[PDB]
Amino acid sequence: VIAVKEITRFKTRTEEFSPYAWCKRMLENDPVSYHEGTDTWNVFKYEDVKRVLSDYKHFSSVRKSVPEKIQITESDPPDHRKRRSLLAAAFTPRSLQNWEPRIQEIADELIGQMDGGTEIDIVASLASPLPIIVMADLMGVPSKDRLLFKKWVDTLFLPKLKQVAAKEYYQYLYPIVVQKRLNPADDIISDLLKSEVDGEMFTDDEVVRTTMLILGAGVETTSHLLANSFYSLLYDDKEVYQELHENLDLVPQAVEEMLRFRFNLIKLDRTVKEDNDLLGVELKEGDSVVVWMSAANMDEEMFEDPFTLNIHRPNNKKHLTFGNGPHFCLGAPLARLEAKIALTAFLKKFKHIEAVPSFQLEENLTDSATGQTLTSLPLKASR
Ligand code: HEM
Repeated sequence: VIAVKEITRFKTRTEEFSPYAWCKRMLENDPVSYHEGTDTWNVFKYEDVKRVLSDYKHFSSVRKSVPEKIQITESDPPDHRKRRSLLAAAFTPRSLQNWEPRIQEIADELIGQMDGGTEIDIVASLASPLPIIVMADLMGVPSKDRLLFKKWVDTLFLPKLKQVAAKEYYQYLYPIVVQKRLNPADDIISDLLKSEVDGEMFTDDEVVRTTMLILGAGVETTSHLLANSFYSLLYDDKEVYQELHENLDLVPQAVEEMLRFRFNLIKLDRTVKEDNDLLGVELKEGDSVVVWMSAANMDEEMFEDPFTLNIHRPNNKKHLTFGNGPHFCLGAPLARLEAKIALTAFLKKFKHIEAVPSFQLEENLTDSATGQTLTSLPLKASR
């Protein structure tokens, strides 16, 4: 995969975490931008990004070791639609409905273990554990084996140790999969075993591997959102916290704004499949495209005062952090839900938060698939 850093040439981790300067420059000076080093055409404007992602005919997701029945992301029509549906049966609204109380409890539990005398590391205490545990419980891992699950997860999805983890994971999970085919429950594994689209169904092996792709998709990213939300409430605009506390009805909207403004730096790759000029330039088959959804989320043509955090900007929900078109994130309702709940619960308990002057950002960022991610975020909370 094309690495962010090669295109960006950022001196600091902090700048990759808060790239507002660069995004403005690219949006205004070089919106459709060839990068020789990576031989990559780089797309920044909302309208263009939106249209590249929607126009799969011309911008294919087929890449330039995984049973293609479960290769959803790296597939075009007509295959993609069927591969998506087999999974989507495990993420119905009903299931989100059902999952809320379970997710509620997991959150309460974790907020419980935070007091507010000592400094809290939100990352270790909430950002990382919540989605992992939620997946664990939502899939069908029993409560006691959670720590073992985290262990395989951290190893596999937080950047030979993995070889081991995979196998333990696989042989831990395969039995359970086999068990649940026989004795269904209300969970993802069970949902996925009953999934049938145009006759096709999942093999047990495919269900197991599907759970790995799910975790692959939805732990790093949700966790990044969470850590980042908190970073924002500490550093970006300190009034927001107090605003949210007094009116919890606003937390969803604030989540969209963290998705818009604070999920840096996310991109996607496509490959040109049929020659075209949709970006006002002729691209040819095999040309690689990279769309910078973080930048598009800061395009003034779409969002007013885009370089300011504003949770009341009425169109924040139109951000492209979850992509756009056929591949639009299947787990967005879940990620949104987890964050709503995680944030509400914490707001409901603590009244104020505060930064810690020792803590330096540079020292607590590492490379992730979505540009710099927080290793720890220490704060102090009251109540
Ligand atoms: C903040 C959290 C998340 C973000 C920012 C995020 C972002 C994205 C993005 C940008 C894509 C599009 C990839 C592409 O167009 O090639 C995507 C696809 C996907 N996401 Fe997520 N995602 C998140 C959470 C989740 C979760 C929690 C799950 C599952 C539990 C999930 C499952 C998927 C799947 C299955 C796809 C493939 C969709 C397809 O190709 O049909 N995501 N996500």
